[PDB]
Amino acid sequence: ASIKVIGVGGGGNNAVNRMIENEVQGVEYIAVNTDAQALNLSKAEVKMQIGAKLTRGLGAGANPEVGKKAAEESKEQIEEALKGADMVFVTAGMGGGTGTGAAPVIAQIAKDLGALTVGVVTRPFTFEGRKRQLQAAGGISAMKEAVDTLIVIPNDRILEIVDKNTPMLEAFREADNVLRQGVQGISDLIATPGLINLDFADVKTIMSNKGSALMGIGIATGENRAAEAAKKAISSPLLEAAIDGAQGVLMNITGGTNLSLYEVQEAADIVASASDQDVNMIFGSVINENLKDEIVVTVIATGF
Amino acid sequence: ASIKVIGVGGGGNNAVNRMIENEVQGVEYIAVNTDAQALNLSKAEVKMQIGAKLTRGLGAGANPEVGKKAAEESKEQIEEALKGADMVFVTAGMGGGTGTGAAPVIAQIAKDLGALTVGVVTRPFTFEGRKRQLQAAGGISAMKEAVDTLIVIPNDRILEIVDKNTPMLEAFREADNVLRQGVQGISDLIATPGLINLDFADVKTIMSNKGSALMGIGIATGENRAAEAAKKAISSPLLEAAIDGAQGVLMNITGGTNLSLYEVQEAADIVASASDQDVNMIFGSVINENLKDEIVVTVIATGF
Repeated sequence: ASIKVIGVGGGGNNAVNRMIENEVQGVEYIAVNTDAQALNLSKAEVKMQIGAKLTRGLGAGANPEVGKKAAEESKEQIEEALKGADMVFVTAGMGGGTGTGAAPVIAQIAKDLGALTVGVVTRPFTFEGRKRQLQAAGGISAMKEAVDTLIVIPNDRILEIVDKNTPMLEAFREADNVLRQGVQGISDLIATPGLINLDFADVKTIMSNKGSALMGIGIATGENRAAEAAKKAISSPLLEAAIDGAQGVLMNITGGTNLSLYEVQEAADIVASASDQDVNMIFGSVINENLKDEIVVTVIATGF
Repeated sequence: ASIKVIGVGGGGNNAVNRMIENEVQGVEYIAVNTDAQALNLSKAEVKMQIGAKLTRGLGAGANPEVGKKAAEESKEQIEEALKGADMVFVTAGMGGGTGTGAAPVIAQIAKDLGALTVGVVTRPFTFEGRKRQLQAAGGISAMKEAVDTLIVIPNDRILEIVDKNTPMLEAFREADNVLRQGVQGISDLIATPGLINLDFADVKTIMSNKGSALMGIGIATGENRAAEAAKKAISSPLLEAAIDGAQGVLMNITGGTNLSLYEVQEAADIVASASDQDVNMIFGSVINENLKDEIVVTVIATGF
């Protein structure tokens, strides 16, 4: 499949950088921004400055209507960058001017090109202030109408996972990495050979015109790791609701070379038992040799 | 010498990235910003978020007084990052909130630590608008009082050099690269073995408490290249004034392996003839093997 990951605005650009840094296979990267400096820091080969006439490379401020207009200014160039894609991941931090306003435009473009369009976006941390929070909710509504499936990750839940003395800059970097795992959790199953892959059509049945979706991540080491990562994924603080409310579930279990098929099934089993009995569930597994005795379960719940 | 290059705000962060990309030797990189996304895109090992309480990682807006206050919030951490430096290059695009306001604070910190403090900053392009232009001039005055030498590069002059159809995003990337060449033109002579190096004390005599400075860059290929690069450097559109107004001049001539000592002298000679008869002039040369038949002359004129 031709898969494109388009990172919109600061947060989205960082997610794309995290993916490049982690050598995610089988995807093309596009970095999009109204801020030319941010964009020139991007490791992506395709760097798309949007709303050059409107913003002059200076960014959108915090106004999402400016981000929207900048994307509208650059419709034709966004179209050209996305032509040929079978699947487009639109990734963004919601709350600011560019992500919140430009991401929904770009998602709708991807859709109008016939791509399976998956949004993977964050709600901002509470410490970013109340206006960012409200703007984000508006962007999330707008995104919902423009994508096939929209994964929303609340950044405040990251803080319930990480060390309480995690500095602000590292908290932001953790959110980039969650966005990365939301994209890569799906993509790797279609596009990276591992232990169990999925056909694009399986993923599509789960994501196509489904609306709201959630993500849980579970990490565990050593004995009982498969059961524990699974139980941790399905109870992840990242989950805004329980996965039994979902029409579809996708599970990715990623491990090192000691990951076994019976471990994958036992994770799958736990996830299936947690899901609706009439869920459509699919799952796969890939190997990352940097992992030793710890595995990672990522669960995407679609169609709430 | 312990040399630190501290890039402040978007433009400054990009300059530091350009240096890292070009494997500049013998310097430590610090990336500084109020915008946590930009900063997390930086390739520098030391990433310093300033004004975390004041700005929440959201940036300074376009208000330089916010950049100033953010730096003031983080004085202690800026001090800790700069301790031990013999020379500090503070690099920034002037015009916006963070560079314009934070850079002068950081320069004065470097000075109060005993560093030879060289500012290398740009005036913004006219297309960035009139307010950015005015703010920039204010920042440049503020910087002048805080550094030993302040190199100012007008971005609009880049446009007189590059192709008229150069896209906006690439114009910005060209300004980053000019800032890079202003830093690296000095640093390489002290810190990278080549054909003729300078002692730190020579450079210091030229830069210390000198105030305003200018830069010219000349590039030429093949026959007569040394004479031509030199004549092009001394007549560079980047120069806001003629170099004969300077108390000091530094020349760096960089070439591939066919660069000769007699070529270096003949460049030096041209630059000396263009300078005041009572200039203090110093010069050096280094080799970059990616250069074939083209050489690069960079001239820094100090003490106007």
